Formats: sequence, structure tokens, C-alpha cells
Amino acid sequence: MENDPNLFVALYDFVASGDNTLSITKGEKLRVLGYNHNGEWCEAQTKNGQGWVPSAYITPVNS
Repeated sequence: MENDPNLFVALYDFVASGDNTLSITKGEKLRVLGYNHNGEWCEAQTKNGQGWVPSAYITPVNS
């Protein structure tokens, strides 16, 4: 299916540290809204809130 280009899935569990990082779970869908300047951190929205998550733990859904 054709998904939103900013729809990502988590590759691993990530537990927030600590202020305005967002906690995520392996296989969870996320919507990425923004990047830091080199794209290694993502401002993401999930079923549980908004905040920062590492690119290394997520991947876009589309291919």
C-alpha cells in the first residue's frame, strides 16, 4: 500500500531519556514531523505523544 512518506516503524524498543524524548516500541508506527540538522534525531508522533527518537532505531515504511 502507498503510505505517507513520513510514516516510519520502530526497529527496536527505545526508552526515553528523559525530557521530551518520546518512548517507542519495536514494530510501532510513528509519524516523523521534523529532523535535527543531520537527520540522526527525529521529532516523532506515536500513539503515546510527541518527542525525539533516534533515526538509527526507526525506518520509513515505504519502499
